[PDB]
Amino acid sequence: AACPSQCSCSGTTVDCRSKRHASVPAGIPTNAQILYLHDNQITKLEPGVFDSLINLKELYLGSNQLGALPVGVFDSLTQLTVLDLGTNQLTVLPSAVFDRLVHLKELFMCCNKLTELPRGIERLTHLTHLALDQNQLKSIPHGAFDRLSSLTHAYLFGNPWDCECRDIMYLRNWVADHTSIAMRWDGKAVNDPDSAKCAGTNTPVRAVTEASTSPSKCP
Ligand SMILES: CC(=O)N[C@@H]1[C@@H](O)[C@H](O[C@@H]2O[C@H](CO)[C@H](O)[C@H](O)[C@H]2O[C@@H]2O[C@@H](C)[C@@H](O)[C@@H](O)[C@@H]2O)[C@@H](CO)O[C@@H]1O
Repeated sequence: AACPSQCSCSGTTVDCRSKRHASVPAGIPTNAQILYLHDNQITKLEPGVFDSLINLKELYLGSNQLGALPVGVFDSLTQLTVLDLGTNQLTVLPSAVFDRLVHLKELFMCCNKLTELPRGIERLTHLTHLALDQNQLKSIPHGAFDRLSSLTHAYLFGNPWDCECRDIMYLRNWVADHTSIAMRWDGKAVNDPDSAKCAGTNTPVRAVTEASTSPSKCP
């Protein structure tokens, strides 16, 4: 199998994990279906880097040093079912970055510096797994999970949820109403609807009473 240096390839799998890559390898085989780039030292993605990988189904970019995604970086990846961006340095994502990714089933974004739910995620109707843990989220916009009707795993822990602000009630009610899909991480997925906790009080978000919140406490 054609294969870049410091990767191992078999079939349509290109495995470049844990090989000290400082950049995405050149010449990634265009027939690739699974691409492991996780646990490297990749500090950026060049615009258009994945444009040729039209058959790609799974892309793992976790545990790198990414601070941004190029506009349209995943647009060619219409067959993509798994995307892992966890453990990077992402702050804000391009608004349209998920617009062509309706086939996506698993989207992992823990352990970044996200302060809002990225735009577009609410339209990814096929998601079964969505990981937002250990970011800087304070709330979830009203209705944002309403069409994610296939979800089985939602990771929301490790965020400083602002339980004083009335905007938290959407998430409060959502967690309360979907207890079976709220997951914590004990080195594995463990169902725990108390795992999303209020900033400061470290009380469960789902237990928050409407009356304890206020629409005047929403910076
Ligand atoms: C290629 C691959 O499978 N990578 C996985 C990676 O996604 C895992 O990260 C965990 O993902 C889940 C969602 O499925 C939760 O978001 C976990 O919090 C997350 O783990 C976090 O990152 C890892 C690297 C550790 O630091 C962990 O302690 C954090 O909570 C990891 C889990 O080990 O396996 C992979 O590398």
